[PDB]
Amino acid sequence: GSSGSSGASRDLLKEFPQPKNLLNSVIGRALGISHAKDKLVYVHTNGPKKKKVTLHIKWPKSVEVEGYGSKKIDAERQAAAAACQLFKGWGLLGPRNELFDAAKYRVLADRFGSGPSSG
Repeated sequence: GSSGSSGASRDLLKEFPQPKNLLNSVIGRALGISHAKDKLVYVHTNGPKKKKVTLHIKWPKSVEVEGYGSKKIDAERQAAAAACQLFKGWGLLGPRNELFDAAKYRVLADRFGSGPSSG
């Protein structure tokens, strides 16, 4: 790729309407909805006019994103959506946001990192 700078002018939500369900569904399939709980962490801040939420993701790799919005849900939504894009490019979602088979997910996460498990 030639271009690749930080900053998304276009609204991500447009592509990811339900990031709270879509994102969760991902890790929930690869590892397990029960586990995903911790995998996706939400941190709320206080100070700036609008509320912000920092979604701290671990799977596949350790990453984080910011989510803006009027209400709690509004902000939380963005955060997740901000990550959905990462899962798409990485190869966890796909061109049409079509999840994959568990087995595949296991490998997709391996290339990213290898926890205490040998597999």
